[PDB]
Amino acid sequence: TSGDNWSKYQSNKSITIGFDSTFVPMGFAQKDGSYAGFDIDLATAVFEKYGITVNWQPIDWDLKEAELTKGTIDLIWNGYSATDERREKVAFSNSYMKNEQVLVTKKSSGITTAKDMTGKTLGAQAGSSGYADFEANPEILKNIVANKEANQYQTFNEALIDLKNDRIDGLLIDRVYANYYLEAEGVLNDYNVFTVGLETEAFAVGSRKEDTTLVKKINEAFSSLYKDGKFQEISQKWFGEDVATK
Ligand SMILES: N[C@@H](Cc1c[nH]c[nH+]1)C(=O)O
Repeated sequence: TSGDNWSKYQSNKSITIGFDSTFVPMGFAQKDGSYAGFDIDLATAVFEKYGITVNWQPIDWDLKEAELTKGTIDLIWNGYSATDERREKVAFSNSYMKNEQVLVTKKSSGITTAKDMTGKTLGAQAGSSGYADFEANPEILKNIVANKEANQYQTFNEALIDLKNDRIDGLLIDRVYANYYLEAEGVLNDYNVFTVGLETEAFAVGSRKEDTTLVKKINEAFSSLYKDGKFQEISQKWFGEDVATK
């Protein structure tokens, strides 16, 4: 099939992967500007099995579908939540990690439950699966937060600066990000982090629907990495635990 480009990636020994370069701990710009993270390590190890080098392309998370469809990237791999809505537009690998959407509030707010966001200001990442679930499940938060809206941000880092500065009262965000970020910045004990009854997510790798062979190759590589020690090594490095879905 024309859009099944595996043979091209294999012969060029290259594939382009798009990511939000602030999304810790999955794929992010480090203190020296180089990219690191769980997905950086995992994708590198996957494509190593085929002698393929990854070309990492930071993207605007708002534009990820457009960049994939237009061919400027070949995969979305960056804590990319595999949702039903997204399955209408892209194909997914098998999922490799669970995730949950949480609220983050300052401890000084005293807010540890969604109902105490009544009349309070919520923020979200504009292009996130979390924001999509905020709109799709309005009984959870949208109906009760100020203006029945979320302040929208391109990146969670900006949203978190706004939370720190009382510009928003709560932030809807991936738990993996919140846990890593707050620990890295030394401020775990300044914030509450809690689920609010959204259903769990899983992360997977997104491709163009027609790239069916590529998806199989990612899945086959996962099978090797689970038993060769590498998945566990990467998991321990970034999470201090085994996040394998088994
Ligand atoms: N998991 C969320 C948030 C995110 C991942 N990378 C950047 N933002 C999503 O898939 O939209």
